[PDB]
This record gives sequence, structure tokens and C-alpha cells, in this order.
Amino acid sequence: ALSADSIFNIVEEQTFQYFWDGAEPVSGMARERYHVDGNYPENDMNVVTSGGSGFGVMALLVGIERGYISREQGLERLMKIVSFLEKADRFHGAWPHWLYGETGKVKPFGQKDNGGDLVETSFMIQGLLCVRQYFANGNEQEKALAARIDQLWKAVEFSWYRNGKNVLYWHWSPNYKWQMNFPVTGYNECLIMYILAAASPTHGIPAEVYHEGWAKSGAIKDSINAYGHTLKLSHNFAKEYGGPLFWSHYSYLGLDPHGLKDRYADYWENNLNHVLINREWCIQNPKHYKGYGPDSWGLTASYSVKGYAAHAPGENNDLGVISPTAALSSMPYTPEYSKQAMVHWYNDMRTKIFGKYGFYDAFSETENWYPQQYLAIDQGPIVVMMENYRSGLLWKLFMSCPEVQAGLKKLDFQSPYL
Ligand SMILES: OC[C@H]1O[C@@H](O[C@H]2[C@H](O[C@@H]3[C@@H](O)[C@H](O)[C@@H](CO)O[C@H]3O)O[C@H](CO)[C@@H](O)[C@@H]2O)[C@H](O)[C@@H](O)[C@@H]1O
Ligand SMILES: OC[C@H]1O[C@@H](O)[C@H](O)[C@@H](O)[C@@H]1O
Ligand SMILES: [K+]
Repeated sequence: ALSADSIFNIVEEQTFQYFWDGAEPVSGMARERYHVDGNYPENDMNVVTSGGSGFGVMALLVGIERGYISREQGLERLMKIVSFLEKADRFHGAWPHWLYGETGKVKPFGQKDNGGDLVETSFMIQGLLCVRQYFANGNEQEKALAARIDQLWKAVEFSWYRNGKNVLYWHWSPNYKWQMNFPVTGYNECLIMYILAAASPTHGIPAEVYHEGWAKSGAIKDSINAYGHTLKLSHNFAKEYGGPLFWSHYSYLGLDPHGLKDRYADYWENNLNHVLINREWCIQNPKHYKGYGPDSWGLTASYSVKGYAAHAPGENNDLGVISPTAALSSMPYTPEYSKQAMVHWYNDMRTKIFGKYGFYDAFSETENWYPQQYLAIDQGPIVVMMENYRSGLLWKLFMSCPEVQAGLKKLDFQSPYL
């Protein structure tokens, strides 16, 4: 029976290994998935994911900082990644969701999603900007990396994805054009795309794209009340309890939500309340699933008993599946509650739910379902948020970008970093 502190470092280190020992070997990029038993129904073990690899380059910086790898080891790996990303398919400067690791060519995420994915590109840029800042004051080779990252950053054509409108579209294809037809309106996980779009010095957006598009001219404001907690953001399709918990993770890995506010919300309090509602649902456990309680909580999108599902509170959304990234990546918001789950899982369940790349993606005690499987997009925010809770690493780096601060000012945000 180990201490939280011992467990914390074991979990952080092993989770980081998804992105190191687990990386696709040619590219260095994060695999979409890793299945311990070697069985890949889609034969896609070496398909890498642009968004999750953004998480992973952050994780590499955690690795250098915690001594998991040397500074030099980290640098050479990031160099390899950036080389790959310089030759990979880009679609008005945005990477696709999926790439073949060995070649850097697109794998369509469904037939018509065969071009750019601006949302996944934004998670890659959040992470690559942290790397730019980390190296900006090092040696000749570190600065040339920082510059090549700056170049990739500046070539993302955020404005292209407006398609002439006051909003950003998620996708664009060479041949299918705008047929995916997903204009990105809030609230969902995608805030960082609009912030980066405003920040871009070469291909930015005017403020109306954010206010009329993301914010729906104010219709993003809501009042979702559960367990005595209020969300003031209109969580898309989740007006009872808020969405899957990762919405309070992905856009907040670099962007620091502490003290972040604008006319639509106080992001700290809304992110926190999102977590506390999620946890409370698991404590009340209305569907009477096995294992739900204060030592085992957190619903988010992940592998599921019948495949993959966007788990969340509500009788229609909670499938008896707990996914560790929900509670663990919530460490900066709810450290003691996130540690409570982490400790129970490690001390009492590790032989079922803990593996070489940290805790597995999802489990159901109701169904005795304990797949030895992992997803980049679930492991990455665990490593990153655990380190943010510890030291602020990625927040410090990201928030230091002059362009991030300008973009936040342009969109009428408040934050101490400004
Ligand atoms: O396939 C498009 C895009 O979907 C992203 O999911 C969004 C989800 O989008 C769903 C869409 O996928 C679904 O087919 C239709 C009808 O069922 O409705 C939309 O809501 O919406 C939520 C709420 O805004 C987002 O959190 C979620 O991420 C995938 O993430 C993305 O990878 C994919 O390209
Ligand atoms: O990217 C995360 C997951 O999204 C799901 O919709 C897809 O079916 C999976 O291939 C993928 O692992
Ligand atoms: K197979």
C-alpha cells in the first residue's frame, strides 16, 4: 500500500512512456492507440494522431524536466518529430487527424475527412509552442528547432477555415471541400483553436469570428445547475450535467485557466464545476453501477464496452465505464479527489488497470471489463495535467508566448499573464 506521493510519480513516469517507449518508431509521433496484446482490429498500430501528438510533445518536455529522459534525448526526439511534421501532409497548413507514421501521408478519419483537421492542428500547435518556448534560449541547435516550430506555427492558415464566415470550420478537404460541414460553435473542447487563431500573426482572425462564431453572439451563456454547482457555459448537447470531462482538459493544457475570464465565463470556476458535477454524479451513482464512488469516479470519452463512447453524466450517457483520464487529468482542479481515485486504483486494482504505459483507457467493474488498451488522447492530458498541478510547466511555457497574450487581449480576455 503506497503513498499518494509514490503513486503519483509511478503514474506520471509510466504514462509518459506512452509517448517515449510507445511512440511510433519512424516518426516519434504518438500512436492513436496501443494495445498491449498486439491485436489491432484496424491494423493501425503505426497510425499517428496529430492532436494526441501535441499532447505527447508536451509530455516530452515533462520528461526532460522530471529526468525521465535527458535534455539531449528529448531534443533529438523532438527534432525527429518536427522533421516529420515538416514533410507531412498539410492542408492550408493544418495537419490531418491521422498520418501514416512511416511516410507522413494522410489516413482519412472516415472517407470525407481526408484533409485538414484544424482542431487536432490546434492541439499540435498548443504543444509545439511550449517546445518553442522551452528551447528559445538554448544552444544553436535548440534555437534552430525553436525556429522551425515557429515556422510550422506561422504556416497554419486559421483564416482559411473560416470559409468566408464569422466562425471556424473543423475540416477542409482538397477534393471534398467543405462537405464535412462542421462549423465549431461552443461550448465544447475546442476553445484553444479560437485563441490560437486570434494569436496567429500571419493568418489570424478578427474578433467577430470568436464572438459571433464560437460564442454564438452570447448564446454560449447558459446556467446548467447540478448538485448545487452552476456551469455558465452552454455545453453542447449536455445541458443537464455538462459534457464528457475532457472538455475541461484539452484546451487548458497550455492555456492556463487559473484567473482566465472573459465576458462569457470564468474558466477556472466553470472547469472546476464541470469536474465536481462529474464526480458527484459518480458518487450518487444513479444507475447503481459497481465500483462507483469517491474512490472511483470520472466519466469521459474513451473505449467502451461496445466499442467507443462519449461517456458523461446522465442516464443516457453513463455506461458503467470509468476512464482514468477524467479524474487524473483533473488533478489541477481537484487534486485531492483525483488522488483519492488514483490511490484506490493503484493499491487495490493495479493488476487489472495498470500497465506499462500507465493506467489503461477504461474499465467497467459492472461488466468485469478491463481492456489492456491505451489511447494517446487519454494518456497525454494525464501526464500534462499532473505536471501542471506539480510545477506549472506547460502553462508557464504556453502563456509566455507573446502571440498567445496578444490573441487573448484581442478577444477581450482577462488573465494575470496579460
Ligand atoms: O466527425 C466530425 C468530428 O466529430 C468530432 O466530434 C465532436 C462531436 O461531433 C458530433 C459529430 O461527430 C456527430 O457525427 C454528429 C451527429 O452525431 O454530431 C456532432 O455533435 O460533437 C461534440 C459536441 O460539439 C464534440 O465534443 C466532439 O469532439 C470528433 O472529435 C472529430 O474528431 C471529428 O472529426
Ligand atoms: O481518436 C479517438 C477515437 O475516436 C473514435 O471515434 C474512433 O472510432 C477511434 O478510431 C479513435 O481511437
Ligand atoms: K488485425
